[PDB]
Amino acid sequence: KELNDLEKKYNAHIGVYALDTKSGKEVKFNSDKRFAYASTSKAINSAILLEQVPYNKLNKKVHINKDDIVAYSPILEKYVGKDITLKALIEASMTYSDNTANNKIIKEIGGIKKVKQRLKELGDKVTNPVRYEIELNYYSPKSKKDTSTPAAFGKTLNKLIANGKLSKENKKFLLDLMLNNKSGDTLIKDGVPKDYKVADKSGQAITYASRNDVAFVYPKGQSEPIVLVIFTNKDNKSDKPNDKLISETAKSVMKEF
Repeated sequence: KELNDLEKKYNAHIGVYALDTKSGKEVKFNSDKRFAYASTSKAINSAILLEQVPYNKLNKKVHINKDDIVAYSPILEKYVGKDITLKALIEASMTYSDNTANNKIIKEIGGIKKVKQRLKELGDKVTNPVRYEIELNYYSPKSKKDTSTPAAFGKTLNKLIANGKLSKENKKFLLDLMLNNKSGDTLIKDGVPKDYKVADKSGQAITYASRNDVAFVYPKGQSEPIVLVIFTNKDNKSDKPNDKLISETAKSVMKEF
């Protein structure tokens, strides 16, 4: 199905970047247009931390206090005045989209500044982390804060995870969380053939029906993943998104591989 047609149909804006890491083939569609990445950035903060902490050291503990807590922290809110391992922080951020877990992960890396530094080293000059959760969700089409483009984001994911510096164990670990997340079943996972394995992290900003999914898709009989970034938004601040957009975009895109 044409991507223009899905835009028309859903009255939405679609940004896609897909890369078959076996061949290098790319599918692009508004791949240089900026979009709020929302929670799909949990995948990137989680990988950046895993580049600096070996799997056997994930049992290291960090103290959580009252000041750490931000809205929507299903797991971390039970940890006030307690310590958690780095392993459980990543589990909480990835499976439950715990916002306190993500912020603490950022602090462990060293703060946004350091996250930004790492993106520049990978050659990503586009992804622009500015705020922590939850303010990073207050997207404004007139501001570059906390946005990236489908292209810049997907290249970064490729470089961090599909072909980066993680150990095999840290890679399995992060990918298992993405494979088992149920929050992304109506998204890319809903659109690909049943043959395909899907490791994703979804996201949703507060404004402009900003609705996203990023994934490592493994087609039947292929061990190298296809990296797939799908960002979408609408013209109005109070618009509600339709997950089917993403299911339908994934389905179309998969047709080229």
